[PDB]
Amino acid sequence: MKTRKGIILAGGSGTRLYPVTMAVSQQLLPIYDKPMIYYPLSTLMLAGIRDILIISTPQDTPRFQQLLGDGSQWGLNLQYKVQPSPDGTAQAFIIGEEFIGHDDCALVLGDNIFYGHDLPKLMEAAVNKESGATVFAYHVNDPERYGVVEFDQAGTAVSLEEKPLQPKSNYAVTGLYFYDNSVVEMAKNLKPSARGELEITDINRIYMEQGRLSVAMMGRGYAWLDTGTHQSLIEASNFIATIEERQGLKVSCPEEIAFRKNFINAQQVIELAGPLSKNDYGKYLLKMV
Amino acid sequence: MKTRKGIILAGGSGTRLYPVTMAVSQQLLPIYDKPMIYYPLSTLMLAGIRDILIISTPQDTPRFQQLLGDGSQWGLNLQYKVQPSPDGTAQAFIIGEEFIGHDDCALVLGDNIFYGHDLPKLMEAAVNKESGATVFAYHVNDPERYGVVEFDQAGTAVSLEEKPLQPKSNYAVTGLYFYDNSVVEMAKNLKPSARGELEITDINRIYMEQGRLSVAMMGRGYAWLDTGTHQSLIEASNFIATIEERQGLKVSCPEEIAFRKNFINAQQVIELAGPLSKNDYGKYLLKMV
Amino acid sequence: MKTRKGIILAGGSGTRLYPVTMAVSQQLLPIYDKPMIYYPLSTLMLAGIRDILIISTPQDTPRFQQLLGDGSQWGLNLQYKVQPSPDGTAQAFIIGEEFIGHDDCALVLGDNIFYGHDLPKLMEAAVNKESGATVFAYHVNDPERYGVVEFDQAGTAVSLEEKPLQPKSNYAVTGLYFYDNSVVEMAKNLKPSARGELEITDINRIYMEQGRLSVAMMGRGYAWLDTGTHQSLIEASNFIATIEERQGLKVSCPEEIAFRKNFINAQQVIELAGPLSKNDYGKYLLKMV
Amino acid sequence: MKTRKGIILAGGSGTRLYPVTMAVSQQLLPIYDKPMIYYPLSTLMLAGIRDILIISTPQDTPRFQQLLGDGSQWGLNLQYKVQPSPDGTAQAFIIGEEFIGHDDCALVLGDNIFYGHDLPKLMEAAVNKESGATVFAYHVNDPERYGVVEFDQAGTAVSLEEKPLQPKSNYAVTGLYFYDNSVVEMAKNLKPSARGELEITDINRIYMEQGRLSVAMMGRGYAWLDTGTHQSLIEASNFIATIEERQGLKVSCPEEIAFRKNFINAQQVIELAGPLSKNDYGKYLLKMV
Ligand SMILES: Cc1cn([C@H]2C[C@H](O)[C@@H](COP(=O)(O)OP(=O)(O)OP(=O)(O)O)O2)c(=O)[nH]c1=O
Ligand SMILES: Cc1cn([C@H]2C[C@H](O)[C@@H](COP(=O)(O)OP(=O)(O)OP(=O)(O)O)O2)c(=O)[nH]c1=O
Ligand SMILES: Cc1cn([C@H]2C[C@H](O)[C@@H](COP(=O)(O)OP(=O)(O)OP(=O)(O)O)O2)c(=O)[nH]c1=O
Ligand SMILES: Cc1cn([C@H]2C[C@H](O)[C@@H](COP(=O)(O)OP(=O)(O)OP(=O)(O)O)O2)c(=O)[nH]c1=O
Ligand SMILES: Cc1cn([C@H]2C[C@H](O)[C@@H](COP(=O)(O)OP(=O)(O)OP(=O)(O)O)O2)c(=O)[nH]c1=O
Ligand SMILES: Cc1cn([C@H]2C[C@H](O)[C@@H](COP(=O)(O)OP(=O)(O)OP(=O)(O)O)O2)c(=O)[nH]c1=O
Ligand SMILES: Cc1cn([C@H]2C[C@H](O)[C@@H](COP(=O)(O)OP(=O)(O)OP(=O)(O)O)O2)c(=O)[nH]c1=O
Ligand SMILES: Cc1cn([C@H]2C[C@H](O)[C@@H](COP(=O)(O)OP(=O)(O)OP(=O)(O)O)O2)c(=O)[nH]c1=O
Repeated sequence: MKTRKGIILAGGSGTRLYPVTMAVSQQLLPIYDKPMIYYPLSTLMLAGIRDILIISTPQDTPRFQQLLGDGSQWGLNLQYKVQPSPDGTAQAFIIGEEFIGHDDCALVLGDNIFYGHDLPKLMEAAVNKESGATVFAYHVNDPERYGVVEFDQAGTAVSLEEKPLQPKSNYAVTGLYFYDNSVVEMAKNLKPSARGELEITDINRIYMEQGRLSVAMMGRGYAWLDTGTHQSLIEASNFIATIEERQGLKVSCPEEIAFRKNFINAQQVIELAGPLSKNDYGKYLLKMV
Repeated sequence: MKTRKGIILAGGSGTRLYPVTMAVSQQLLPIYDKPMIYYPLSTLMLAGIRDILIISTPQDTPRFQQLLGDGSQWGLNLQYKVQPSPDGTAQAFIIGEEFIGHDDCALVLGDNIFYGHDLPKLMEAAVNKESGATVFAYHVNDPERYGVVEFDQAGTAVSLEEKPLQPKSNYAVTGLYFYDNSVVEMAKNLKPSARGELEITDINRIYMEQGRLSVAMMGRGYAWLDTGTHQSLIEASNFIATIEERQGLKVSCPEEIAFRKNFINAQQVIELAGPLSKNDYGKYLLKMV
Repeated sequence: MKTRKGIILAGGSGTRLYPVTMAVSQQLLPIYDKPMIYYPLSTLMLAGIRDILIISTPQDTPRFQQLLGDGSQWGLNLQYKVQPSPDGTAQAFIIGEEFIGHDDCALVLGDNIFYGHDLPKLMEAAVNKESGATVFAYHVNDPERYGVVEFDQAGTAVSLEEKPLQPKSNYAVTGLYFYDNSVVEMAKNLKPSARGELEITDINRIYMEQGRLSVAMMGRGYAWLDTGTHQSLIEASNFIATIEERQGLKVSCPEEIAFRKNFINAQQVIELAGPLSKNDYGKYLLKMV
Repeated sequence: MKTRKGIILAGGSGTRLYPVTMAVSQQLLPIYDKPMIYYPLSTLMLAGIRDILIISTPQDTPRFQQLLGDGSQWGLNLQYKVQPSPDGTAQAFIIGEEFIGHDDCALVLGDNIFYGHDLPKLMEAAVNKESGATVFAYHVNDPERYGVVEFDQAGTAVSLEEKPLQPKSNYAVTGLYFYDNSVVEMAKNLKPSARGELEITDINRIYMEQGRLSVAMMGRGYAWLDTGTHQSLIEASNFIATIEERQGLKVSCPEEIAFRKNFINAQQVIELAGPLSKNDYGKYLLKMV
């Protein structure tokens, strides 16, 4: 079963970014030339995933709904569900249980930006996996802040620890995950962690203890950025800016990926571009077709 | 009469930043570690202006309201009014006619960021002017995009042109203006320009024609940035970031300015800083007191 | 024959960066934490090319020499030759005629920075080509500034134009080229272009006309930057900085690449890293081993 | 006696920037669009100082000499003297003793960038002081790395400590200093510090113990940047870039300051611009006149 459903966890508190995130959701913040949520959404789209459930806070869910709509304009089927309280990323599978049904589902954090040659290829391997789960390991400078994966001599993943005091490696689990349908039952039975939250890491550990976790390496050639701090938020923006300025191509443009993957055709693009042709984004879409 | 009233024009369509401004108000977009509106707000605070009316769109006006409230926490008196449609910047004085009354009133654009040694001294001079109006002239690289002020050989402001195809100089009129009570009567009788908008420049031309306009020069030693383009918004953030990182001091932090100007006491600061201590912002205010 | 020889063209007038290039060679300018030449040098190292000739101006050639020496510390064999005057990039093969001999030879511009997942795999394919030549096509925002490659409806490279007034496409030819021995004979018989310079593009057109040119596409997933302008040089540095900061890994560090490719052992690394431990650079290599 | 002599200490080791500073002096590195040394030189020029002694290493002194010449082109009188070994900034007065004679002299570190409205004014006060010394205090985030100044209740400087473990404040002494002629005798008798170097800080302490030190406050409105680390070097570049891009005015352009201060007239500017008009710097100079 190809993973055809996905979830974007665009809620949270964003205390690290106050007061910036006091009146503006972290996932609505701009990462250079477009709202942050366009990045994780693009990643799902590039995986061939069109049916997406967007989860956010009670106050912000309607805003992402106003920004994205039902997604038909990009040939997508977007749905929205509120997460009452930020009680853990794993809760996404409890909230989106109905949305998932008996199918497989991907989950990507709303503030995660993925960029790199052959990124679609790497995900497709996970999209096609008949069962189990697929997570990605990425070398970072401060692994303690993330879910760290320990590898043995042969280079095989053996354990996972959420924000360990002493990381057993510098490889963090990224915020993009692909699960089979058994994820829902795991989430429903998960107990609050040591930090009072239902962590996705605990789900990844269950898949691993059952020998069903594939820890796909995401090399240094790829870019995996986070936007939880003032510093990182601006670093990611400069990053994307350098790339787009040089290439004359936008990174993660929903309209462009929709067109290139045939979710919509040229006429639709032209119709969308027209009313926006007055600005650069519109001109970008027109040049594309 | 010392100017004690100010108006922050925080609306507009903001079509140039599309799509970042599709889900979040431009004046709420972050400039490194704080909402864009904190900057022009700080400018008025530094000018001694505490009674401030915030005008935004019908959709966003309530958002600024939820973010800032009546402003009493910073020893300010904030009021809010909606601008049905972006009919023009000069329309701010018609909308705020009741708020202004018979008093003098300053106007600052919600996306204007001012910074430089003696800035307070600069505004102070314009704030104490008995009558007339005061605008500032800043040397910019792209004059065509703003109100341009031409000078005669003696170096005296002789004319003002809104977005001239052939700028008569590289000095633009910034978005910080100090007017006397007569400004209300002018805006009320203003006729829409060729572009169907009530131009603030027209107001300024009227003051000039009446020999009541002081065009204060704002030297290159000062920094004046607006966020018209994605590229400019990110440079604005890098600018503020380098400064703050280096000095270990924040730029345009309302809580700090309210405190250093004795608008509020150390106890009020500690209370407002409590929820914001998850990051440097709140810890900063704590150390400040 | 596996391409084992490479030439790094590190000269030129560099008049566009004036005055930064008035006292220091452009290829010695820093890109965040290391000299610009370390990047193209790393590209050749990653392509398996260890015998490298560095061509620069009569003034700078000796400077690269003092910086890198014979390159044996990185398990390389570096040679140096002077380019009297910047008569053209294709002149590299006349100057390096003795160095090349009867072998194949790669050419990379001293100011070219390549980065991306599978980059080594990309070059590997061109390095193992029996005969012919291999260049790469990259989508850029300003094609007019480089050799442009046009494609027919079937998507096949049909022509090459040096700095066309009317680019036939947005794909530029990067400064990394893989040629067979016949390149020497071509450059020797090349006549200066309209701008009085021996164009590398002419060489490439000759390979195309002989049906021996492979135009490999270099996707948007890859990053290709040159330092033609002050603005580009700084974006290049921010790009590398964000990446290194995030991964806790360095981009194009010769010592590291020489080590991971077994060009040198851990003992050689420790020795070269000793003097460089006053900053992250040397400490990095230490932790690496 | 108006301070009419100055010294630029453009030597040092720059170990923190290896290998960037292995073949390129730190003061030759680019700070966006021009070599680092243009900044401290500009500061001296803005102080009305034309007779300047440039001190550097034995290998780099001739390079600054090749970049600047005798300075007659900018209406200056530049001299050069080598500092055999980086034995301390205070040694600058031993090396330049002959250059100083019986006159007053300013000293600015070669990697110090000063920017801010009314910066010339602040220096002129020090330039006119009949005797004693003038140093500047600046609020920084990491004072331990600099010479820290302690102030009492009234806000009067009382002590100075070079790189104290526990700074008595967050105010660092900048790298710009103005001394009367007694500085030479102090330097000749200075004993190596606790770190085996003749520190300028010890000279500042002697002036203070004699009640002849003026610690001029340099507020947050000013920008004082250092370029000793990879991070700071790029932060300063982005800073200057944002300013120049917005204003269309260059920060610290020797040719421009020379013209504006009448060291040279328009004809000279035109003659200098002509041969450089092909690049942006030349066009900048032409637009200026
Ligand atoms: C936990 C948790 C996170 N998030 C999503 C939001 C984020 O994009 C992503 C990770 O952000 P996180 O930074 O780990 O949580 P946060 O957004 O509240 O930031 P802070 O720690 O400063 O308070 O996960 C939720 O939507 N719901 C949750 O219950
Ligand atoms: C290995 C290695 C690669 N590179 C750069 C070259 C390429 O542009 C980019 C990616 O090439 P690759 O390394 O092969 O891509 P990767 O994602 O597989 O990296 P890894 O599995 O080792 O984490 O990394 C270096 O600069 N230094 C190195 O030591
Ligand atoms: C016109 C107009 C502008 N603005 C404020 C919004 C901005 O902060 C400030 C800047 O002037 P403008 O730049 O013209 O504001 P804008 O958003 O209309 O420009 P654009 O759509 O091209 O991006 O003026 C209003 O609030 N109301 C108005 O009627
Ligand atoms: C004039 C002039 C100033 N400066 C920098 C030095 C100071 O840090 C900063 C401000 O000092 P001043 O220039 O004298 O202050 P200003 O902003 O009033 O100058 P102006 O009226 O010409 O706009 O400008 C230059 O770099 N080049 C110049 O040609
Ligand atoms: C032409 C020519 C270029 N170059 C190398 C230098 C650069 O790294 C690379 C880039 O191509 P160019 O950009 O044309 O090099 P350039 O320095 O002549 O360009 P400009 O003066 O406008 O800044 O080519 C030479 O070494 N020798 C040459 O004869
Ligand atoms: C195509 C396409 C890719 N991507 C980003 C996603 C990946 O991180 C990165 C590279 O994945 P891929 O695009 O599939 O690798 P590529 O460089 O070969 O693509 P192309 O041949 O079209 O140049 O590009 C977009 O954001 N938008 C797009 O329209
Ligand atoms: C000490 C000392 C510094 N310097 C000048 C060079 C610098 O611009 C300035 C301060 O730089 P410093 O950073 O304090 O010394 P440095 O340039 O050797 O850098 P590092 O500590 O990483 O080795 O003083 C000298 O020229 N001679 C000296 O004897
Ligand atoms: C004080 C104070 C100033 N400012 C900004 C406003 C001005 O653009 C800039 C400089 O105004 P001024 O503060 O008066 O300039 P200054 O160099 O004298 O600062 P100080 O003596 O306090 O160190 O600082 C703030 O943002 N917050 C503050 O709390």
